[PDB]
Amino acid sequence: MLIAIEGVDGAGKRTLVEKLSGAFRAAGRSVATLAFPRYGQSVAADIAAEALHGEHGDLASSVYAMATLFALDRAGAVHTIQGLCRGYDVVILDRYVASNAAYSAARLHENAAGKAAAWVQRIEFARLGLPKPDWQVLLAVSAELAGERSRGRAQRDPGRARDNYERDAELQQRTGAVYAELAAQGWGGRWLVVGADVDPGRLAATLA
Amino acid sequence: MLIAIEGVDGAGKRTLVEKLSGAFRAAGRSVATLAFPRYGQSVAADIAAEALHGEHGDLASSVYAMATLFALDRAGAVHTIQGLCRGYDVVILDRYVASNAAYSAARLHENAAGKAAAWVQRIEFARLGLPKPDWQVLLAVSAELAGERSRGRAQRDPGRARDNYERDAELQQRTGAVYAELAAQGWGGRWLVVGADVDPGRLAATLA
Ligand SMILES: Cc1cn([C@H]2C[C@H](O)[C@@H](COP(=O)(O)O)O2)c(=O)[nH]c1=O
Ligand SMILES: Cc1cn([C@H]2C[C@H](O)[C@@H](COP(=O)(O)O)O2)c(=O)[nH]c1=O
Ligand SMILES: [Mg+2]
Ligand SMILES: [Mg+2]
Repeated sequence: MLIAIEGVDGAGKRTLVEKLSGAFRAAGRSVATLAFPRYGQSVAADIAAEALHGEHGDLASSVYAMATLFALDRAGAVHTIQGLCRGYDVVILDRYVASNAAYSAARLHENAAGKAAAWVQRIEFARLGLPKPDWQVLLAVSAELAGERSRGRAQRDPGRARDNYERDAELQQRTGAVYAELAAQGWGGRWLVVGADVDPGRLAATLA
Repeated sequence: MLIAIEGVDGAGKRTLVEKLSGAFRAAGRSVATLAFPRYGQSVAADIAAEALHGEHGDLASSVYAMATLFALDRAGAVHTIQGLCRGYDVVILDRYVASNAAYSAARLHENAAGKAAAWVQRIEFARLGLPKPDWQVLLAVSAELAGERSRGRAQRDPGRARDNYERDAELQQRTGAVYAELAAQGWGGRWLVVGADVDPGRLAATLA
């Protein structure tokens, strides 16, 4: 079973992955996790991150260039994902293809039924062959609270300063809205919308 | 020995590679060739090409995004290049790293000592580990004649319509000028500047 955890920056995805993995293991299932972007393991992922921190000329100014880099990062992980799915009972991803649809549409002020989301579908699932997730869990949180978490992280960790997307409050708001639409539309597969107070044990039961 | 053939679009590079390969083989040396972008064998190369033909939103509008895609294409060929160099006496490339420096600098109206060329050096040779060529042969041709060849190709081949770069006469002119500077500076290694009437036999002897 392939599960992807989605949501805006600072929504609490990393923590939910930890809790969810614990719940599944407590139920006797083997779990493997992977986070995108694969910082350090992908040139594409690293250049993308660096561009969001002000490097690489005009790269970050292109919405499709950024989307392509994140897609190329995942392209390099296709075999790894397939291998994990046949080796473990559950594979949980901290961000996946939907992140590209949500952020790209939001940067272009488009909705889930727009051009960018359709492009992501065509490129990542059909062309690159990335498997569609069995479940996509949207950790919905107020744009205000998520932004507060991102700012707090930068304050206590010099290695986690905010990037261009995180500094854009309006973009984060629009991204959250597109995510809600993607979930309602069942984009890329079935979705579940949860809040910060979701119970890991029952969520795992729902996904199982 | 690693040799890269450089020059603007329609300069006659593909033909020179054929003639040069023949000369080396006539001298008893084993030869292997590779052309960049690796159309069909690289997602990065294909998306780059498609962007130059009007697809993928705002991707082509970013100079660094295009450069990154061509660099990622080469990154996926590092092992292939190293393998060919230890398996054959001579390895000839139809375009290599210098193409990225020349075209990127030209799109930004910069010279060979500018920011873009320096970025290509840092990213491709140092960071990606691409081997520096023993020789880089600049097939210098009048911008007018090269443009005529590109237009003629599109006229007789529906599968070879010109792309955004080829349709930009001024860009082609500036690229030729940056190439001349790169050669004079010995950027990335030693260069040889030749014309359309260069003798394949003697050129091969010079490179040998
Ligand atoms: C994985 C992924 C992330 N992003 C984003 C959202 C984040 O603001 C930024 C880096 O992700 P991160 O916050 O998970 O480290 O890039 C995309 O736009 N597309 C993608 O496919
Ligand atoms: C290989 C390569 C090509 N290019 C260009 C020059 C050509 O106009 C275009 C496609 O190359 P081609 O003419 O050899 O098919 O992309 C770069 O800008 N950087 C590179 O690294
Ligand atoms: Mg982030
Ligand atoms: Mg061309």
